[PDB]
Amino acid sequence: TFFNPDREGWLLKLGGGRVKTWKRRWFILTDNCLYYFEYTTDKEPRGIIPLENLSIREVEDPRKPNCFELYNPSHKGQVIKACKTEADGRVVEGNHVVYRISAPSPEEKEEWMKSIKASISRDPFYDM
Repeated sequence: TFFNPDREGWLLKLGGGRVKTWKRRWFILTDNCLYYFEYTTDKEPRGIIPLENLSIREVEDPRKPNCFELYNPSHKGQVIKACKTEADGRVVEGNHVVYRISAPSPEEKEEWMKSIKASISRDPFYDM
């Protein structure tokens, strides 16, 4: 799956739960999904966030620079389809309405946003 990726790189991801903490993950954009790994050479992704139907927007954050958000525009407060692993082996659906992401630089933010937008638009099943 991870052959011929559209982009890879480090991003920070804000965790979707009650306290919410930032975690540094290695992301791979491929097959119109964002896969993320704890460490770059990990065999198994920690999660997958399919991009189909999603949109992207810039946001400003109090603590993290170079941020954007993925969200589902079709319905407000709609949960984003996604899946992750837990250390005990559970494979669970995500519970995010938004994914806030911080890129390592303004340049990388622009590159990631452009790559994500292009991937969403190339999907032949986009907006259906």
